[PDB]
Amino acid sequence: KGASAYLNFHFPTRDGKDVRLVSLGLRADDALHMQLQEFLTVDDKGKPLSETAYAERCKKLVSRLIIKLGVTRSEEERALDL
Amino acid sequence: KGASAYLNFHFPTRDGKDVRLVSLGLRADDALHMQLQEFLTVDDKGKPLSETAYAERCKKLVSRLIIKLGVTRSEEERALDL
Repeated sequence: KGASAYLNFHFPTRDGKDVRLVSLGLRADDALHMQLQEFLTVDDKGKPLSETAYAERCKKLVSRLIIKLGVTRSEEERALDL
Repeated sequence: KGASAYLNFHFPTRDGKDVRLVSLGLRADDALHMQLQEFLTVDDKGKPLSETAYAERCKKLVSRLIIKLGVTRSEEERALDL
């Protein structure tokens, strides 16, 4: 029951449209998520952002993202040295 | 059993470190994921990337990301008009 907000990461595709790479559900119990939600909705005066200010802030987020490729351990490597 | 690759999105935090916002598991059955994996590992000659080339490509990804905030429908709104 009820709705929630999502942070979606889109990337341009060869057909000139885009594709949604990953989605992040912003849980109300997560102070990071709510800081993100507030940042992308409200202008630190209560006032909902103009689409311009929203698009600017989305861009500003992007500009500070860091992308890292990570490989997890295999079960063989993670097994306890027993 | 076995390992897998992940695409991690980090963001800088007020303590001057960072936090991992979202992680994307790159499934071997997903041609998008494998195109991403190849892009971040290999230099279209077979040759594994230098850390420099890797960091450059990570940045290039970031530069073309589009972030959108999306709200899903509540159960009340999504209910069938029955």
